[PDB]
Amino acid sequence: MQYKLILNGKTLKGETTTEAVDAATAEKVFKQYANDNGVDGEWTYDDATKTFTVTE
Repeated sequence: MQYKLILNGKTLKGETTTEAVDAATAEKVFKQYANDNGVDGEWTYDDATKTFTVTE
């Protein structure tokens, strides 16, 4: 299944995509990406659009 990440970081902006078994998985994968990329903000998830967002 395909998920998408929306980035609204003060230092990092754009979008990212990853395939996961479910949201439970994609959520941890995107946060890692943001975490490995030093992003710290507010997180939200939409299951109807399969889109995650993070904003610092």
